[PDB]
Amino acid sequence: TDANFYVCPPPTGATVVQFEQPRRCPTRPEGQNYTEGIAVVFKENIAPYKFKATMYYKDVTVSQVIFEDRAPVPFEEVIDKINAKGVCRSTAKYVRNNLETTAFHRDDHETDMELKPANACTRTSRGWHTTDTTVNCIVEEVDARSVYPYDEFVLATGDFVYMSPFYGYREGSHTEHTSYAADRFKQVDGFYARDLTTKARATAPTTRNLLTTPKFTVAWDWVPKRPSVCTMTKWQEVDEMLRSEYGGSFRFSSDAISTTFTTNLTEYPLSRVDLGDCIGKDARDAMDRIFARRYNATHIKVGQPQYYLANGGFLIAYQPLLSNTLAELYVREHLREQSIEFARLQFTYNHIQRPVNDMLGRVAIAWCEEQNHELTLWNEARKLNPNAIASVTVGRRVSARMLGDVMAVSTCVPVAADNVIVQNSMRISSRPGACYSRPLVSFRYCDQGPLVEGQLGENNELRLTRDAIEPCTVGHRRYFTFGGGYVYFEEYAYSHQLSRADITTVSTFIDLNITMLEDHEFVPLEVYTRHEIKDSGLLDYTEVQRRNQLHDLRFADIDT
Amino acid sequence: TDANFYVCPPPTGATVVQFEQPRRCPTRPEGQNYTEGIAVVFKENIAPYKFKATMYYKDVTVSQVIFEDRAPVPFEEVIDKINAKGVCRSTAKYVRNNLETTAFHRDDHETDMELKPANACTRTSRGWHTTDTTVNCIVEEVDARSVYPYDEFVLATGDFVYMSPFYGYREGSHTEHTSYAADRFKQVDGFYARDLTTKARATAPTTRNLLTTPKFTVAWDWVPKRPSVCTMTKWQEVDEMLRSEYGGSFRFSSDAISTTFTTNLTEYPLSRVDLGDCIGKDARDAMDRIFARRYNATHIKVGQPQYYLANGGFLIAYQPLLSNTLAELYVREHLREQSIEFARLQFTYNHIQRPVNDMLGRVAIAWCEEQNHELTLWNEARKLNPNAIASVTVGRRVSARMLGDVMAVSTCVPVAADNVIVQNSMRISSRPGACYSRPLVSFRYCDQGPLVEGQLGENNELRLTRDAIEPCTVGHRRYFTFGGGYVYFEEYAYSHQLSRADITTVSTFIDLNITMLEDHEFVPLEVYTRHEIKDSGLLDYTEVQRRNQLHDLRFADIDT
Amino acid sequence: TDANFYVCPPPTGATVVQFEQPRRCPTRPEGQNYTEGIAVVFKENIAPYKFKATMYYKDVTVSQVIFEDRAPVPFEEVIDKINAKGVCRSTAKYVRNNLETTAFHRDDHETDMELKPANACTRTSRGWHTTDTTVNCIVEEVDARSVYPYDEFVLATGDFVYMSPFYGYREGSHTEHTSYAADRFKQVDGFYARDLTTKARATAPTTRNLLTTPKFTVAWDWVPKRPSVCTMTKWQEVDEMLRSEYGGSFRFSSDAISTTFTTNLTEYPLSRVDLGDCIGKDARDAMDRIFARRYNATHIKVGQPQYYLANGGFLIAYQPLLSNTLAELYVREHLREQSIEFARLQFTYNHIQRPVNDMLGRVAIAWCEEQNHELTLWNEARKLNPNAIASVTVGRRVSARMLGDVMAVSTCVPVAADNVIVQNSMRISSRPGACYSRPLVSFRYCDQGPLVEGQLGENNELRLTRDAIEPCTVGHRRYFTFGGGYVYFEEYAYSHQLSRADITTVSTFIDLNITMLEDHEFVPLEVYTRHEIKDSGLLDYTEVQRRNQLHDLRFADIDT
Ligand SMILES: *[C@@H]1O[C@H](CO)[C@@H](O[C@@H]2O[C@H](CO)[C@@H](O[C@@H]3O[C@H](CO)[C@@H](O)[C@H](O)[C@@H]3O)[C@H](O)[C@H]2NC(C)=O)[C@H](O)[C@H]1NC(C)=O
Ligand SMILES: *[C@@H]1O[C@H](CO)[C@@H](O[C@@H]2O[C@H](CO)[C@@H](O[C@@H]3O[C@H](CO)[C@@H](O)[C@H](O)[C@@H]3O)[C@H](O)[C@H]2NC(C)=O)[C@H](O)[C@H]1NC(C)=O
Ligand SMILES: *[C@@H]1O[C@H](CO)[C@@H](O[C@@H]2O[C@H](CO)[C@@H](O[C@@H]3O[C@H](CO)[C@@H](O)[C@H](O)[C@@H]3O)[C@H](O)[C@H]2NC(C)=O)[C@H](O)[C@H]1NC(C)=O
Ligand SMILES: *[C@@H]1O[C@H](CO)[C@@H](O[C@@H]2O[C@H](CO)[C@@H](O)[C@H](O)[C@H]2NC(C)=O)[C@H](O)[C@H]1NC(C)=O
Ligand SMILES: *[C@@H]1O[C@H](CO)[C@@H](O[C@@H]2O[C@H](CO)[C@@H](O)[C@H](O)[C@H]2NC(C)=O)[C@H](O)[C@H]1NC(C)=O
Ligand SMILES: *[C@@H]1O[C@H](CO)[C@@H](O[C@@H]2O[C@H](CO)[C@@H](O)[C@H](O)[C@H]2NC(C)=O)[C@H](O)[C@H]1NC(C)=O
Ligand SMILES: *[C@@H]1O[C@H](CO)[C@@H](O)[C@H](O)[C@H]1NC(C)=O
Ligand SMILES: *[C@@H]1O[C@H](CO)[C@@H](O)[C@H](O)[C@H]1NC(C)=O
Ligand SMILES: *[C@@H]1O[C@H](CO)[C@@H](O)[C@H](O)[C@H]1NC(C)=O
Ligand SMILES: *[C@@H]1O[C@H](CO)[C@@H](O)[C@H](O)[C@H]1NC(C)=O
Ligand SMILES: *[C@@H]1O[C@H](CO)[C@@H](O)[C@H](O)[C@H]1NC(C)=O
Ligand SMILES: *[C@@H]1O[C@H](CO)[C@@H](O)[C@H](O)[C@H]1NC(C)=O
Repeated sequence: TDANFYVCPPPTGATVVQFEQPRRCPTRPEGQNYTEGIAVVFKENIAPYKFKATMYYKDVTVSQVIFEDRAPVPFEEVIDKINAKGVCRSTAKYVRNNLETTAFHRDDHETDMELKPANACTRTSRGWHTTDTTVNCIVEEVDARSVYPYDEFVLATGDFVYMSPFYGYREGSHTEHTSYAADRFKQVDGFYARDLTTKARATAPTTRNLLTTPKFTVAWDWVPKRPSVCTMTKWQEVDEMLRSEYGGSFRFSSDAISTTFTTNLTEYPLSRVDLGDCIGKDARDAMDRIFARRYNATHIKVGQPQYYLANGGFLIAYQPLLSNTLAELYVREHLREQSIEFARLQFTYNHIQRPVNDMLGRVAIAWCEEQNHELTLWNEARKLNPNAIASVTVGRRVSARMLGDVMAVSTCVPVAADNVIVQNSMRISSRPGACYSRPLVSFRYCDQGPLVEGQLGENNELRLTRDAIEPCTVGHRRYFTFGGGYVYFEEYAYSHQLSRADITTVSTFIDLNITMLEDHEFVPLEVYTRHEIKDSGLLDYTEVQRRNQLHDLRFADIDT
Repeated sequence: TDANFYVCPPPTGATVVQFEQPRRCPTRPEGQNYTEGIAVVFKENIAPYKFKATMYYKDVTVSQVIFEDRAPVPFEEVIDKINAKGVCRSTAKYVRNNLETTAFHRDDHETDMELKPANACTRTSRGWHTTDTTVNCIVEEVDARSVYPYDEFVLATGDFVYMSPFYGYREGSHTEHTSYAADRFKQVDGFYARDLTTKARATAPTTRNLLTTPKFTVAWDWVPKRPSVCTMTKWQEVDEMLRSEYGGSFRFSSDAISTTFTTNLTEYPLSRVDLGDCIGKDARDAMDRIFARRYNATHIKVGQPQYYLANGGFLIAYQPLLSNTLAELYVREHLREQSIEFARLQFTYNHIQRPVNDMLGRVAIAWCEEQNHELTLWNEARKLNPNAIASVTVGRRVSARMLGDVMAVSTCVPVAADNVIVQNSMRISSRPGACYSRPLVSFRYCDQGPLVEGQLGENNELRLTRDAIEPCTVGHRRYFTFGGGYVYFEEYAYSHQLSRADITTVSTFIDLNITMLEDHEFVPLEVYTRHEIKDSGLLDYTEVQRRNQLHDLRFADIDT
Repeated sequence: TDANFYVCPPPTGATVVQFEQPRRCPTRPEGQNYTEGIAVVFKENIAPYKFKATMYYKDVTVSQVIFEDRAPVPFEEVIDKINAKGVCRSTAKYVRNNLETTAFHRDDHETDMELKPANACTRTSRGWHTTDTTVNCIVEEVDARSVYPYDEFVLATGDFVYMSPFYGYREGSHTEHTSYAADRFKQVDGFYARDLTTKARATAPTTRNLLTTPKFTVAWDWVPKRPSVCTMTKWQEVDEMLRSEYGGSFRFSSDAISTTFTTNLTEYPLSRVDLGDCIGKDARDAMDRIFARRYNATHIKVGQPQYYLANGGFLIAYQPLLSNTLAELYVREHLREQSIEFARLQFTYNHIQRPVNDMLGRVAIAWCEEQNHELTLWNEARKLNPNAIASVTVGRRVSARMLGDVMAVSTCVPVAADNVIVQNSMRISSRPGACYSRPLVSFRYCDQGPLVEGQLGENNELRLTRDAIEPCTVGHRRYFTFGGGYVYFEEYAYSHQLSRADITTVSTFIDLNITMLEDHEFVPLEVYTRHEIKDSGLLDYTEVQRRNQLHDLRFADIDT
């Protein structure tokens, strides 16, 4: 099948997903009162409120012989020139040398400028502009999001707006927080919106909020208030979890969680709050579902479900258990002492608790050791190729990059293969011997959209920048993934296209039945006379670690 | 033990091995009619036909003050001058400025040139040449291979010959395909071959084929026709496979396959073809072998073996099964409804099928999750060090590099440690402060062969190019693997050799009993006065990610 | 919790830890007699003798317009000027032009110089010096270590001293080995030590040894002799090990060992030496502990413990076992042949041994396959980030680097977060457009210690060199780990600090519930006019593999 191509834009940081790090596993099993049981960890219900905002700004530039800046759009212009007439004021106000100054579009007098779409293809971020000195008025319907505090919201651009999205002068608004004074905010009633693409005007009115930042103006529809919801959300249904008591604090460890939770040895009184009814059915029902799936025929339930507030804000709805084999030991000792309630007999018999502590202790330590093995390997992989790691973790193709020690993540735009065309030659005509490293591509986001240039990335990815150039060599032979197959190139010229089934795939880790042959180093004779480099394929880790050494030597030759 | 050294040449791409990529694992178990069973996936019997070909070409060059090219050897020269007299014509024909031109050897008149071996050590690719203007006639007995279509064959050099290896004017040849006209091909009958190493005219004649390409001439013995064989070959014996029905198509998943197969819900009528007897014994016998190994005491066979043609060309000889615990559920419900044949009772009871769908669903999803986890880690490792990844996958030391999105593979020549000698110093006398990074070595492929220079690579690998230079520091202390031990160097000078047992080994992932001590930086005093860089060992990933940053800054200083 | 920071100094190589490499797993199970049993592998008791030595040297330099070298401190100066008066001789003797020459401190006459601590903060390696021409007398109480041979000891600087630490003229000394003549060594009796920090002086005298090297003088207290101890030390308690006989040699394989051991098919007569009692209690007791933990209810002991001397110096105290299911097969055949002693019945019935050979064979091969998969991934990770890999392997934060094919290991100095202060801006004032890549930090090892400059590393690591510069862009937004949270920077200026819980954590490998949004590329307009690079975050693997390509192209433009 012809897989769809993807054009991943660089994330701006609106969504920064941090990723876990290794732990200090115990050298020997020291935690006392070890036990096994089911658990349903609940995360703080952040309640992400997503809405579509609208930014307004004007890019000012100077063409002398140098100075370029961005300015916001005043409220009267948004509500009258843009909202009603669908045009932008030619002039704009900015600051130069700490002095306010007025700007004129292409040294022309004040006139109205019509806003037109930035791209013909349909996109979530519609976008508009007046120009393709220069004062380009820009309007963009970017996305936005808020969280449980609802005190601030982040736009798609990544900049944070220090004001509640529900803020407003109407009743029931989030007036409790606003970092900007009244002169920088305004709310309009009976506001009618009109899409600049169609210009048909809204059918009914809806109050709209407006905010002016030092660099741009923002606006968004004002919803009254999202009704309250349960403060806890099921994060992960732990199929197997072990509780360990050490240092006056419980320690919950599991195989699929990759993290140890610490509590205070006391159950949270969930019955004293309304959450006892919300989580009372979300956790208890899940507990029985997990128990009836694999523990009904091998374990026995011990006591009622226990809720613990772990460090970091997580709530664990633990359910202690014990294997049937261990149950026989407890009942036998109970009969011996009697010469049944496992909730009380648990941990009472020290001679019975000591062996299980080591048995479960090794398992807990084993998980910690292997988890650290995967975490460190996974962490290094993130720094290597965050796109592949981010895509597999989120379950879908996604764009990502390292913003220091945290990962910024943002969805990619899929484009059908019918609109992607690979150029017949990757040789650059403006620089002999310095042609591109990957095939060039020309595509369009949609059938009616224009043809935008680009470059072929890794795993059907499309890059908007054709900057992947290299001192291109002689004897070049490379295969690049293109759709549901590969595009073969030779001597930096398109040779032909082949399907995915035309190449021997080593699918299983071990496949030693390869019909190999001793390759002969048939290199062109120009390598000995013209002294031009020969093809070496994608650089090896030791090669990049070696090429940079030559670079340092080259710099040394210059410093000398 | 003194392990053998290896000299891995760069593969030319004759054998390209694409490698699996991650999948879209289901978020929840949605596939219906889940079941467990044995399976023997069959790949199309490509039938690789390997034979030794022989290339003939002449390297033409000009000595003005510039122009070099390769030309083929005409047929009359191969069959008369080279085959009988064992000599090459001094003159050759090429093309310049779109005009055919003749070339003379060292501006001398036409004469006969004897072909001599290119190397003394016995190698599979024997090779011969006349010279060590200049017209060097070359003859090489490179390897070749063909596949199922038999319409083309690839030489060891990597270039493809668009003609069937069995092609010829004789009866029973593969005349159905040939991309070259009759003027470029010729077949000789009663041809006698004589090895230029011994001039031993053949004792028994064998017809020989000949082809002339735009760059070189090829020749090879013509075999009549390889007899037909079974069209399917056992690719992998799946010890545990799960079949899932979804979207009107089955889905076969396993733990060791790392790939999901899709079919058309209908068994291929294998009994209608001769393959029913070939696979009827190769698959059925393997099915019983796997079942009698681990499933005889815990599972029961359900129905006869089922053959399905999966997407991509694979044929899966599935054998549905079910655990004995699940069998009790089916028979119990059968007796309830009756108030036996599991092939008909399977999937009939929805209440019994629902829990197993979730049970096996997690297992299927678990395999997909971990497989994707390993695939990306493995794929990232391939781009890091394909030699180690290619060697472990194929089960033997192997050369490899990435030709874009596909990996080229070729064997390595093993050389005994007795013939490898490490130089007593890595300091370069032609460049102060810029000495090599790894030890230099001098070796010979054969005991009687000449001593060829080289450099020490990673894991006893021998590199023919001594280009691993770096700005060499002071206070250098490094260990390099050499044979069955290590070669210790100090201040870029050979210090001594130590065995593998002379260094503390971390054989178990976790080994915290290391007798460490707080190292003190006893850097030489010349670092503060001479300002020379101090030893830093092999560059850390963050260091290579930091050193390049300095390069751009250095370039910025130049662009200023 | 606010984790502690760490300042990791570069290891000098005093402790080198080689790490296992991939193996040649069998293609099919060929080993005969595969059995399953417990084992306790013993390593040679290296007996690391750690002691604190003391180096004495003087750094000589010339201030003309160039010549610098290090010289040792004579014995009379150490025992009289430094030991008694606590001062160093201003003059020193060095070699120049192959001629001994005298050096004076700052072209002054002969005078006494007082030794003062190098750092006010308390450290294990105290250190002292006279100066902060120039003759700086230095005294450092570095660490040292010796091993089983006790013929040589290595200092914290990594330099080896070819003399036994127990060497001396007194009775019971290790006079059997000394690579330095009498003129380079001296032992003082009744020596009184006085700490230069407090000129306290000794109350109880202790003999002190002294040795002079070509570059420095060493001294250390002479202990009579460490009494002998058991020659074997428990290295790893194997919970599951399989023995396989092949090629006239046993082959031991396990899951957690990652290495196959080869023996000579004959048990070592441990009862003939005293080790039969030391290991007789250490191995047998451990064997019963492992057996009583998991194998008591499923396996049966076969024969007495067997000790084998494996290749590499390891001793394996194997204990053959067999599952109860296999026991029934043996006893059943025994009864059939009778028409019990498992030690003699084992391997006697070939028909019973053949199936178990394949069963255990796949398990042994499976471990070898997965172990090789992890080894290469782990080895490739070591070359990427040895610090993270070294820390997890040793169980604690540790400094490490690659000294070629071996890894150097050393500890790190922990510093509390209270003494670490992050600078409010990472912008370099001496180089516009080339500001640092990571936040700068100022800290002190202790409260009373001085404030030393530094840079923030990865995972709370503190680097002493502020050389992590890069061409700093615009639109920069990065998060760096700092203590128990993150430090957010924008436009290379300190914005604010946030806790670890303020960022969404992807803890479980699969977390697809991310409240993602399509980020919009809001880039400053100066990118189009000033042509200044935009923020790209930490370089991707494909980016470093691409940025370096531009470097070669840039050099090609210089070479042109
Ligand atoms: C486990 O129990 C301990 C002890 O009760 C908890 O620590 C306590 O946490 C409370 C808040 O829940 C802290 O109160 C606050 O502290 C500071 C002043 O220290 C101030 O911001 C507020 O006015 C308020 O009083 C309290 O100080 C703290 N006590 C101690 C001794 O640490 C801890 O949170 C519990 N942990 C879990 C995971 O439940
Ligand atoms: C599952 O069944 C479907 C439907 O029968 C199979 O798709 C069909 O595959 C045949 C070849 O086996 C296609 O016929 C060929 O198609 C093209 C024109 O479309 C042309 O090259 C030939 O003249 C020939 O007719 C057929 O079009 C195609 N039908 C559809 C609807 O896709 C499919 O291959 C089966 N898959 C498996 C894994 O068995
Ligand atoms: C397995 O058995 C073989 C054969 O007995 C052992 O090899 C032998 O090892 C001894 C030392 O234990 C070698 O003796 C020494 O050899 C050299 C001269 O070759 C010299 O240094 C000494 O004078 C001494 O004689 C002996 O040569 C060697 N024999 C052979 C045939 O290689 C082997 O060590 C045993 N392996 C294990 C793991 O126990
Ligand atoms: C392990 O659990 C036992 C049983 O719950 C704990 O012993 C009890 O501790 C409570 C206080 O936590 C006392 O009131 C009881 O008298 C103790 N005994 C019994 C029989 O309940 C024990 O403290 C736990 N061990 C550790 C190390 O935390
Ligand atoms: C799961 O398997 C059942 C049983 O084979 C399928 O239901 C039968 O489908 C056949 C045609 O394939 C019909 O003739 C039968 O009447 C169906 N019912 C029974 C009781 O046999 C069912 O379609 C499969 N489920 C899915 C989702 O594909
Ligand atoms: C597997 O073990 C059996 C039993 O120890 C070995 O068979 C014995 O071999 C010895 C010599 O090594 C003979 O003296 C005995 O007569 C053999 N039989 C018995 C019952 O002890 C057998 O050699 C081993 N197999 C392999 C392949 O090493
Ligand atoms: C759980 O086990 C009980 C006791 O054997 C049994 O009655 C019940 O049906 C089982 N439930 C499931 C869902 O298997
Ligand atoms: C190819 O596979 C077959 C089994 O299908 C096996 O017997 C043979 O050894 C394999 N070839 C190689 C070279 O490993
Ligand atoms: C398989 O199981 C059957 C039924 O118990 C038994 O008769 C037969 O011997 C078993 N075969 C093997 C190879 O274990
Ligand atoms: C060394 O190993 C022993 C067991 O053999 C253990 O008790 C000890 O703690 C270990 N030492 C260190 C420093 O980890
Ligand atoms: C080991 O098993 C035996 C036999 O069932 C039993 O008597 C003994 O108590 C068990 N020992 C332990 C420590 O579980
Ligand atoms: C978020 O999690 C809920 C269950 O808590 C699930 O129903 C929903 O599909 C998840 N969202 C996504 C986008 O996967």
